[PDB]
Amino acid sequence: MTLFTENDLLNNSYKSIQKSYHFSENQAAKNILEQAYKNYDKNKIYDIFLSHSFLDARKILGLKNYIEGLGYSVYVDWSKVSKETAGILRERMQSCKSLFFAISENSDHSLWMPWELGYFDGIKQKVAILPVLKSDSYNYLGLYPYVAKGTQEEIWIHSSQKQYVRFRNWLQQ
Amino acid sequence: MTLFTENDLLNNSYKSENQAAKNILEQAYKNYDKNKIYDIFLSHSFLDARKILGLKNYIEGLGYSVYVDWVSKETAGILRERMQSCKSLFFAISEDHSLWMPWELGYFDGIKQKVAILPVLKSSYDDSYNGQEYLGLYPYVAKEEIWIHSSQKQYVRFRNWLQQ
Repeated sequence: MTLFTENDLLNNSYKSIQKSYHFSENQAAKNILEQAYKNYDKNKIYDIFLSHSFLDARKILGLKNYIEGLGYSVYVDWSKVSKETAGILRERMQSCKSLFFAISENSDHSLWMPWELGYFDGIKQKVAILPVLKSDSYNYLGLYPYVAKGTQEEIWIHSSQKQYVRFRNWLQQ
Repeated sequence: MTLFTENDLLNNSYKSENQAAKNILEQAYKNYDKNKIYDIFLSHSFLDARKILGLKNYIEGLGYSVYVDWVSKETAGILRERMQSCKSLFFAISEDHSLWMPWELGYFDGIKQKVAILPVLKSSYDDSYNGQEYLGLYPYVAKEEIWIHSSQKQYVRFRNWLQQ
């Protein structure tokens, strides 16, 4: 098994956005993710609430595309700490079965990160950290298990490199 | 109605050296009742052991149970375990913030949905607290009865707040 690459996510972005210019490629992916925010369905039951540290909007998109092409629902968390946006996060985290917080080597933490990781642990108890390496063992980012990749690929939840289980079986526990 | 002043805590501490307050709070931690439903989980940042025990005695003096807090997977299991025994979480902070504070507020928000902030100012003459970032995310505590404030003019008794 292996972990996600910044190469993997950026190439997956070009499955839905153009490969012209960094400025345009950026502006494009932000429109898809804003659209997904406006298209959140209160009556849907999403598999993964996808939260992230600061990442390229292209890389967020390519991560959303990668997980959906694997057969899972993804709501992408899309700026300060308000009573108002705390309410939106509650309603939309309750709409999800699990939470992945993605981190890159350039950004391990975020302003909202520990509150969401704490809140979703309280309501659904299924929280996993998503490591995004630049190039199966990853050691608050050590408080929860981590996500890895496995004729078709699958998502694996790791208490360690030794202890893995299918995401489908990890939700059922 | 006023906010808790640091002198108020140091006063109620005299009833019971910070190393002396540590041993009392350590005994209070060591003597944790599994079958008891505490009223308040007291979480605290930037308050010495003396000012903590003073806050504990003041709350218990008004008649409310208090279990006082005291980075690893093992400890987060104790936090979850002890937090589940309380009805509400009071977070006490003095006039930088702890790395654990947003997590605890959020977790207790998920399991019991009753989180309040307890500012410890050096002097308070009003029932008003405008806190920023996470300290403005939940209602705050003011003080005899403990009152919970969604806003300055929006106040409700602590016993009402629990049943509500």
